[PDB]
Amino acid sequence: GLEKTVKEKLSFEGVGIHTGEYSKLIIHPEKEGTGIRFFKNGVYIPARHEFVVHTNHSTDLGFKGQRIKTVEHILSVLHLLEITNVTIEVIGNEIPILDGSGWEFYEAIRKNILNQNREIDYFVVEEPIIVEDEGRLIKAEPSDTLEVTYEGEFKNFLGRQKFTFVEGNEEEIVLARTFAFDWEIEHIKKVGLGKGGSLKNTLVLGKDKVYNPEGLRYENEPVRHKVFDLIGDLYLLGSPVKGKFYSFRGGHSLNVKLVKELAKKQK
Amino acid sequence: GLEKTVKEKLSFEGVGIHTGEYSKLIIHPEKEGTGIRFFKNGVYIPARHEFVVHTNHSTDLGFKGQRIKTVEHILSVLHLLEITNVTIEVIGNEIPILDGSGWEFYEAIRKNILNQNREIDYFVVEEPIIVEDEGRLIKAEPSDTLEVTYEGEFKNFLGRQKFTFVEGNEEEIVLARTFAFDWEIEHIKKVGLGKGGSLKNTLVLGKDKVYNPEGLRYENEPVRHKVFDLIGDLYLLGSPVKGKFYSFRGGHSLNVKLVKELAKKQK
Ligand SMILES: CCCCCCCOc1cccc(C(=O)O)c1
Ligand SMILES: CCCCCCCOc1cccc(C(=O)O)c1
Ligand SMILES: [Cl-]
Ligand SMILES: [Zn+2]
Ligand SMILES: [Zn+2]
Ligand SMILES: [Zn+2]
Ligand SMILES: [Zn+2]
Ligand SMILES: [Zn+2]
Repeated sequence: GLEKTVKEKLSFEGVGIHTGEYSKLIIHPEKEGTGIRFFKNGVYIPARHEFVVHTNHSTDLGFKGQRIKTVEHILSVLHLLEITNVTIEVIGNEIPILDGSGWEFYEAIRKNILNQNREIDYFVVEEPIIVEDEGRLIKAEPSDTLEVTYEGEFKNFLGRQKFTFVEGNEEEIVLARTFAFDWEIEHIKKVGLGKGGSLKNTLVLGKDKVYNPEGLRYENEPVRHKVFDLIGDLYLLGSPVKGKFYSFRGGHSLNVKLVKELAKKQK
Repeated sequence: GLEKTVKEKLSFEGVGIHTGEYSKLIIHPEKEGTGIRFFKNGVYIPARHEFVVHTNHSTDLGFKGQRIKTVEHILSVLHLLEITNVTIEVIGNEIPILDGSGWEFYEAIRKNILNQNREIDYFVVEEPIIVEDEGRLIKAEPSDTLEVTYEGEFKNFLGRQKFTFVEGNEEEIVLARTFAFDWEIEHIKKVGLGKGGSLKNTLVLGKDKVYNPEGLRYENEPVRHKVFDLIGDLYLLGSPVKGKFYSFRGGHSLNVKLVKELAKKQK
């Protein structure tokens, strides 16, 4: 397809799920070939793997002393809509989490796409590749269309779940919310994170219960969310991706590791 | 002691722990013999047991179609400081929870006490009384000073703990925050409550862990808070109380039941 940008600037504000501080982003249009980049305190941070500075509990980008936490969701939405040229100005030190999914981002951006003149130069997976890490594993291989499957093995009532995204089913994942198990909340808060978390932006699961009064949007919302996360991290390759991926218990760390190795192979 | 009121209007505001709505209080000075009462939408609601309408998860009052939720903390502070004549005007449906303790209420009211021209007519427990409820038990008996002990038998790391308040040690209980076990969060939310709860106003305990990063102010903060709640519920007797109390696993429901039976015996 053609490269895209936004008809007019779009802005979102709220709290960062980790910083707990006010956060707001403004998406501005950019000419062809610009790519996706963030702007914070005078510094431009390209949405690329080389600028990753943290992958525990979120994917954070940094450059010249300026860091932006949790870019996975806004990037996932941009990847799914194939938005290729925009400048995301950031107020605060993290992207607003909103309700924990990509819904608000998706609905707003979707109705404001602007086709540009230049066919997209996709990052095409050319050969099979596999990165592993303590049971966790992610595999990628050639495909004319983006296809992402996430398989989880949970230690709670969820047990083993599996979900697969294919082009055209964007709406099956942009609603999946961020999630966390009660037994990991203590740790997250202890290490200086999750300061903005709440039942309003996070699905909290117990060994055999869902804390949120609204329950799950889908019986497999967690794995749908993981697919969403992976699509966001994959966009750090620099351009829309075309390949088939299968992630088994993967996380941001493994996702980024995969992205870096795919990049080395000069696809 | 002499009856007391505040020197001038005092105001407080914030989210209610249950309604999740923003509320505001205005404590108005009153003359001798007025008593403690709330005021909402033109209606006066005496801080007395006959007006209790709910005791699950909070003590709520109502009269003529006007309801005010969670009056136990402000009433406890007023009881401890012996404020006997004031009108608590509430713009909203619940008393602000603030940090979950009585600290802010205590600090402000304590610096604005106005002794009045009348000796307090204390509610004096005349004879021993006991109220029970499936394992839970509260005992009351004659005493020249207000003495309140609470014993908890918790199903988590807290185990069996005990705490005793005696006159003069007010500062040992006005800081103890509201608490709840993680296993009851799901329930509270599903029954339309705790809409304004968070780790900022609630101490969340697990089977053997404290979720809040700040931890506990006291190894027995929970029983201290239970003592604080009971002293608040006892003020529903209509006037400062003189008696020795022992509560084993009590809650608002059992507290109010004790108050009602004590009032019947006109003890
Ligand atoms: C891997 C992503 C982890 C995101 C952690 C979000 C923090 O969890 C919470 C849930 C509910 C309430 C609170 C609170 O502080 O009241 C915090
Ligand atoms: C004694 C009655 C207490 C009622 C409050 C229950 C505590 O609720 C929460 C705690 C932490 C986070 C949340 C949230 O919604 O993120 C809600
Ligand atoms: Cl209930
Ligand atoms: Zn701007
Ligand atoms: Zn961690
Ligand atoms: Zn995510
Ligand atoms: Zn209940
Ligand atoms: Zn309380």
